[PDB]
Amino acid sequence: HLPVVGEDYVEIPDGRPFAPLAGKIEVVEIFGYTCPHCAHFDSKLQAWGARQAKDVRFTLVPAVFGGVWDPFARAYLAADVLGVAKRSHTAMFEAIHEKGSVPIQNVGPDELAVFYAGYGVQPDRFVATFNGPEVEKRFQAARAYALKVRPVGTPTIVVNGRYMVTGHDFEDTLRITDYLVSRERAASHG
Repeated sequence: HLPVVGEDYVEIPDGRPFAPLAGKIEVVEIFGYTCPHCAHFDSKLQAWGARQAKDVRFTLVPAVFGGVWDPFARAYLAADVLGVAKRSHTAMFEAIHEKGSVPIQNVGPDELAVFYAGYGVQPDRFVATFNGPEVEKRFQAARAYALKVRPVGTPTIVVNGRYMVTGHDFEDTLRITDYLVSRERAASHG
């Protein structure tokens, strides 16, 4: 069936995209590294991302959900600022969920710096970035976006800051996203 509001997605009141659209259809995944669903979804999601037309802006937004989520949100953002998020993303999920080489509980900048040291990031630079203003800015933006979006858990797909997918499984999630992306695209033609 075609996705139905309240079953397959919900509309975010006064929703605003994570970044200005500028002709684009924004598809955000709110994820956490600590989330095993996110870990499991990522390969399917990345493949989907690579399949999209150029008018799709696919953006990861880490879940700033408090507790254990926050260090990893900050980890992601620091990695991204440092240009090593994309190359380390799967590895970070694997480190947490498969290898157990990065702990969820009480993880800090020194476990994280060691991790990113593997991607050519100087540990002092990792720490400076992790503790720094650019990351804090992005962290607040991610937090604000989660407050606006109001996801229940992760992964959560959000189209144009307006439609939050509520899929039953990864494939359904992507199918509903496809529907919403196509619908935004059609809406752009008038």
